[PDB]
Parts: sequence; structure tokens; C-alpha cells
Amino acid sequence: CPDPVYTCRPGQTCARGLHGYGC
Repeated sequence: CPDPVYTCRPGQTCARGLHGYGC
């Protein structure tokens, strides 16, 4: 994702701060 947070797949959504887990 464009956001500064962890980048997630294109098809899948990207979330920020998830139980200390990234994409």
C-alpha cells in the first residue's frame, strides 16, 4: 500500500498495527 505502514498485497486490504503482525 501507499501508506507508510506495512505494505499489503494489492488484492487484499492493508491494515495498520495488527497484534504486532504485518502483511
